[PDB]
Parts: sequence; structure tokens; C-alpha cells
Amino acid sequence: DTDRARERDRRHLWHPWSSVRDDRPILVAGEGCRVRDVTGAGYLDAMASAMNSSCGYAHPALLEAARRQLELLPHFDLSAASHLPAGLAAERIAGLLPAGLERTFFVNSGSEATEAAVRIAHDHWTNRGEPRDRLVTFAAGYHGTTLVAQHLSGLPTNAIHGTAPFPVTRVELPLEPAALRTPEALTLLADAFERAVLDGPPPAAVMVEPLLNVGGGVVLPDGFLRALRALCDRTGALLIVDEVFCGFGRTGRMFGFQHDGVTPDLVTMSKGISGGYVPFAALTTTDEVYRSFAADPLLGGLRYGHTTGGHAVACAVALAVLDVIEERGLVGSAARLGAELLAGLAPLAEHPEVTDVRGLGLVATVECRQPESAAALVAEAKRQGVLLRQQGRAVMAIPPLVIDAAEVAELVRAVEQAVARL
Amino acid sequence: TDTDRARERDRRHLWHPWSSVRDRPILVAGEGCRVRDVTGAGYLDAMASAMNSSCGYAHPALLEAARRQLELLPHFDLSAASHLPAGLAAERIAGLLPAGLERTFFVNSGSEATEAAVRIAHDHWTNRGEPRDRLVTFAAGYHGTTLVAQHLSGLPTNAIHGTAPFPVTRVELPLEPAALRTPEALTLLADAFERAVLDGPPPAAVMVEPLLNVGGGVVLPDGFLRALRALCDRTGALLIVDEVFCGFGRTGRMFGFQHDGVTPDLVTMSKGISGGYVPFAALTTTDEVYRSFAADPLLGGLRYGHTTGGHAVACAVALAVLDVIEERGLVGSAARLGAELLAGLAPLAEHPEVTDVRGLGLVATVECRQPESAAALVAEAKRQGVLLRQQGRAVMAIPPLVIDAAEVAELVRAVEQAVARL
Ligand SMILES: Cc1ncc(COP(=O)(O)O)c(CN)c1O
Ligand SMILES: Cc1ncc(COP(=O)(O)O)c(CN)c1O
Ligand SMILES: [K+]
Ligand SMILES: [K+]
Ligand SMILES: [K+]
Repeated sequence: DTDRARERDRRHLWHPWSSVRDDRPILVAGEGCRVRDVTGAGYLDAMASAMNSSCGYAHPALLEAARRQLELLPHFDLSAASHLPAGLAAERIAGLLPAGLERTFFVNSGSEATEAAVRIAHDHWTNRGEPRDRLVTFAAGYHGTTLVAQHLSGLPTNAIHGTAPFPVTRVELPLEPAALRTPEALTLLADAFERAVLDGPPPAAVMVEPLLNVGGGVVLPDGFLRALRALCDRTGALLIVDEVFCGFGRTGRMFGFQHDGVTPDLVTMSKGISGGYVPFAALTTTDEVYRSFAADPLLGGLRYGHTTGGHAVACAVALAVLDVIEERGLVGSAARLGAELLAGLAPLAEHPEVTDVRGLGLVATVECRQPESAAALVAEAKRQGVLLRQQGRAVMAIPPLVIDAAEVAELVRAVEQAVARL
Repeated sequence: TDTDRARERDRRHLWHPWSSVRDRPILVAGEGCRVRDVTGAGYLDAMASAMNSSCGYAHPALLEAARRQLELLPHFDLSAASHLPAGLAAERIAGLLPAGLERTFFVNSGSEATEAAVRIAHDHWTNRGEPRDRLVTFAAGYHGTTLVAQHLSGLPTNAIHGTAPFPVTRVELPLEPAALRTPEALTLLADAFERAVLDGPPPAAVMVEPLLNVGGGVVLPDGFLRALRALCDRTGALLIVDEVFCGFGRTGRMFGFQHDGVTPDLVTMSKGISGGYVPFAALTTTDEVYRSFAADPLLGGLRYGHTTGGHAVACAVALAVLDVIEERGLVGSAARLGAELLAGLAPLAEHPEVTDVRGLGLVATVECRQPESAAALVAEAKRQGVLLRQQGRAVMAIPPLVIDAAEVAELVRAVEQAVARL
């Protein structure tokens, strides 16, 4: 059986983001923040399954919501019909966002949310009789895996397989991530984005994460998004914030953008929204953007949509996730336990192979000098009983939001033990 | 007042897919082939929820499979780990496909499957040291809603929001769909695709559906895919068959391409694979294509992947779907009952307003002379208690594969009554 399982994987399964050339762990069961492999070895899962297990494994509220809705109605095509969970989820998600962010479109993944967002930005300007094709982004940003999503990024492995479908101006970090959390760095960042925005005709949108995930758990200086909000007002560009990773408590606020206290024009969301239990993603925008689509000549609406976008089970699970977050105070717990986590790890920056320790809420990153060190850190933490996420030179701790104080201490100890062996 | 509140929150907060900005039934529960709205009215659901409920609503085997896996492990990141459902599903899907199709990549939607398939096609040629950028498609084809997927289509509402990321040669239908089922139509289609393939440097791939869904339930003549197989074999282009709609029994074979009896180089799948119960999609290709990715200079593998691609609950549900399809013989049932459905509808072509009646298995279409007639037909059928899908001029019946002879007769009677009132 173990022979056969390894063999069917080797022969038939194509893994994402992996080389064709140690065996991978086979995970089989989880409970709370712990997960177990096929040999019975147990681990604290400090990568939250796929950076999205906001409520941990086998959460009874999420399980029951899924079961109830699956039995009733898994979905129905929302193009010419509706269902009750889509209405509830659309209302509830709008309710968590600033005034004016009221209109929610559902898709399956963060990449599809990016696809819809970029279409909405371009088409909005067409609808207004003033076409704009250009977007401004971070070079170190990651917005998904489809051609349009990858085109927004300047990360080397995101090189696209065609030619550019529209112009993008990708802003490089003006300092190393370790030095980005100062007032001096805010000035450099704001001015770099001002130059990018004013380089040629006004852009359709500026699209950024509030904390860069795949780009290395990069924490931005206070005021950066506020500076972008001002730039967008001056130029007309839509401010799009990608909350796919930061959304729903990850950083110790309901959304990453709330640390700066800005109101975006469009927000994308996925990951923690459904606890990872059903594929689900969403975007929310303004009534002005929405209503502009009455000018679309071909349909009189947005020419976008997926078969399972707005899946009823996904919507029902998301509502249960939001109930758990609110009932248990997971946003506040993430802030408080997050502070403990970061404080526990911070002294490891004294180690010669550790360049920086940085984070916000329940994302924390140990940046090593080389990827080789990062891989060795991750391997030793695994030996200590803790699963972490490697991202090039960065090692990231991204636990379920239901993590407790004892488990945070265990996480810190494992990372200390790993750094000692570097 | 509950229903009023529901309609109001939808109107205020929900952005529907593929819809005009400027009312809709609210479906609340289903069982087998029947669904009920919020007012209590019941219908035979002859659009299978979202053209994807292969096993109908509240199927106990699928419900149990979802419950069991959700409780164990909803997913884990497949980039550097594995889980047992992904290995099982990869093997099982490959086993249903012809010899040589062995390597399966998982994504959430048909649109993502197209994104991955086009990247694979382009990157495969780069890996070989002979870059090829061009694809050949049907202008009336539909492959999804993201920019790349829309670019493959020539349908007017799929106009993209940027410029072409690669060249596409889109073949127009040489005859109306009603005249496309003959040996003369085969000659015209084969010759048109030959001209497209030989127009300029050899293409990377030829990508087609085996029966055009969104293009109007268009049935292609016997031998068309065999002609494309020879053209791909002549020029080296990859033969990509889009089975997102036709896959898993819909046309009375396990795959739509099996009517012609060809071996594609890559097949995309979604819809019926998970019964609609969890968002799920897949693609399967050859070892020749797979192993070429060792030459990728940035990763040594395919630079693609989604957070929830290979979702364990989705995989476990797909395994249960395949068990139901096989145990119940739904492929052959769809062939036989589908032939009875088409034979029941066929005399309606005598009506002045009906220009064709066409189908294969459990997709059947009544083509009207104008969209207004099609809309009227759908509306009267709904009054008779049957839900059908409008696709421009085309009215489509796409029931769950578990439909029985009595329900087929109900379906035929509703459509007869509808056509009588045109
Ligand atoms: C900020 C951000 N945006 C978009 C995505 C893409 O989401 P998916 O993998 O669900 O397509 C990710 C995935 N890591 C992300 O971190
Ligand atoms: C043949 C075909 N390919 C791809 C897609 C796109 O799939 P999705 O809606 O799941 O993105 C569809 C959707 N109708 C389809 O019919
Ligand atoms: K709001
Ligand atoms: K095979
Ligand atoms: K006629």
C-alpha cells in the first residue's frame, strides 16, 4: 500500500511549482494545528496546510456548514439564477470592508480573482470613454499563476509564456526588505511609486499586497498604502489591494490594508476565507465601478465568470469561518500571539546566516543569507516536529489562527533549535 | 419578508457572472434531478445545476466521500508534499484515458485548465529548443473566462481586455450547425483546419472541443477529430481536446473524443468530474510532454500551480463520482436515453421557428431562428416545470446523467408544449 501510493504519485501526479527531477511527506489526517503523515509521524503545521487553514483542521463548525449545504444544494449557475448562500456571503464580506466597497464577485482562486480584477480595471476605463491599459505593481509582488497574474509580477519564475498583453510598470524595492520598515524607506517607496505612476499616461490601476507574501514576507512601512491612496486620487488610477494572503485575520487585523487604515477601490480575497475547506475566492468593489458596466457594448455587464464561481458550499463554509473568527476573537489573538511569535524569533537575527526576522500578526519570516540555509532550517524544524514554508531565502511561519500560546512557544523552540544547527 | 430580504441583499451586494447590469429564480434545495425554488415551486433541472451535476443532487455516495475526506484532511500544499486522494485521482483519470495519457495536473476550473494547457503547449516547444507560439482553434469555441482562455475564442463576448499575448488562428464554421453533420461538412472542416495549420510556421497546438457547447451544442461530423489527429501528427503540433463539458459520460462515451476514436496529446477536464460538489478540474498529458520540463531553465519543471490545485476533498469526491458512473453504467445510459431524448425532440424541426434539433448523448439542442424565440421557449418550459439553458439561438437540455426514462419523457413534453406556443 505504501509502495503503491508512492508509485502512483511518481507515475501519474504532476506536482505544482516543482522540478521534474528525500521523498515528499504524505499527509493523511489533521486536527486543530497538528497534522500527521502516512507513517503516523505528527507535526505542528506552521504553514496552515496551504497558507489558508485559518480555523485549523477538522473544525466542527466548518464541517457542519459544509455538510448542511452539500446536502441541500452544492451550487446553481448564477448567470440566470441565484442562491441564498451567495447573497449572504456577498453581504457579509461587504460588511467587513470600508463604506462604498459593496459589490462582491465570486471565483475559485486568487489567480482568477486577479484575472477578474485586471479585466474590471481595464474595462472600467473603457466604459468611461477613457481607455487605460497600464498597471503599476511591485516587481516582488505575486498575484497568481495565470498569464495575466504572472505578468503583473517581476519574480524570475513568473516569466510568462507569451508576450505582454498590456504594459506593466513593476517597482523594485528601493532597499533590502530588512531595511524597509523605517520612515526613510517610506519616502523612498512612495517616491518610487509616484515616479512609476507618472511615467507615461495615467495607469488604469495600482495593484499591491499590503505585506508581500511570495516575495519574502516583506513588511511595508506605515503610511505606504496611504501614500498610494493619495496618488490614485490625483491620477484617477484604481487602488487595488490584493488580500489573498493577508485577508481574514492573518496579520492581526481583519485585512492587511487596515494597518495603514486606507479605503481601496477593489479588494481581492481567497485562502483563509473558506479555511481551505472548499476552493473559494472573491473580490469586492464600488457601485460606480459596477454600474459603469452598463456601458459595455457587447453585454451591458462584466464579460467574466466561472462555472463554479459563487459555489454554495464554499459560501456556506466562508460564513462559518467568519462566525468562528468573530466568536473566538481570532483577529485579536493573531495580533497578540503574533507579537509573542515575532519577539521569540527576533534574537535569531544575531546569527551570522540570518539576515532578518520580520512579521505582522501570524506571519513571521526568518530571512537567511542563502536558500541553502533556508532549506536546512526548514529540514531541522521538521525534525523538531514543526512544518514551515520555504520561500527562496525566506522561511515562513504561517500557522492556523486557532494556534494557542503553548503551540507558539513550541514553534519558536523548533526554529531556535534549527538556527543553532546552521 | 425573508424572500424579500434575500432578493434585496442579492440586488445590493452580489455581482452575477456573464450578466447585464440592468427577476432571477432563487434555488434552495435539490434531490436527484429535481430542484426547488424559494417559493416552493419544483422543477426538473435539465441544465444539471451548472452543466456539471453528473450524479444529480444529494447523491449519498458523493456526500459521504466529501464528509469523510473533509474530516481527515481538506488539502495540503502539493509543491513539496503529497496526499493520498491526489495520487488516487491522478491514476484513476489516466486509466480512463487512452494509452500514453498518463500524467495529470490538478486545478480548480476549466479556465485554469486552459491556462495550464496553453503554458504547457508553449513551454514544451521552448523545452525542445524549437519555440512555437501559435494556436489553432474554433472561432466558435469556448475555453473559459481568463484572458488566455478568452483569446482562444472568437465569440464576440470573449473580446479580450488587452492585446494578443500570442498568435491564434481561429477557424470559422464553413456551414451552419444544422448542415455540419455530413461527409461534405467533414471535407470543408478538415480543409479549413488544414489551411489554418499550414498558414505560416507550424503551430504549438490545435485546441478544440469535440462538440461545441457555448457555441450552440454544435455536433461535429464523424471523422473530424481523426483529421485533426493526422494534421497534428504531420506538423508536430499538440492535439489538445477540451473535455471540460463533454467529459465523464455527457455525450454517451466516457469522453467526447471517443466517438471519433482518437488519442489526444493533452485533455482538459472539469464539470462532471466532481459532480459540481467541489470546484475541481484537471488536465492529462503524455510522458514526452512531462519529461521535457527538465529543460526549463528557471525551475526544471512546470512554472504553474494554484493554492488549492489538487484539493483532497475535490479528489475524494471525483473518485466517488467515477465509482457511481461505473457502477450505474451512466455512460451507456446517457447514450441510450440521450438517443431517446433526441428522437423525442426531432419532429419539432418541422415548426417554422425551429431551424435544427441536434445532440449526442445527454446534450440536446433545439435551435430557434432568433434569440427571442429561444428565450420564449425557455420561459414556457419553466412554466411547464423544466429548467433549460439558453445559448443565443440555441436552447439546450443538459440533465444529470442519472435521469430516467420518465424524466426524459417529461423533458420532451415540456419542450413540445413550449414549441407549440412559439
Ligand atoms: C497575494 C496572493 N495573490 C494571489 C495568489 C494566487 O492564488 P491561487 O494560488 O489561489 O491562484 C496567491 C497565492 N500564493 C497570493 O499569495
Ligand atoms: C468546453 C469548456 N471549456 C472550458 C470552460 C471553462 O470552465 P470554468 O467555467 O470552470 O472556468 C467551459 C465552461 N462552460 C467549457 O464549456
Ligand atoms: K462596505
Ligand atoms: K492512459
Ligand atoms: K423548421
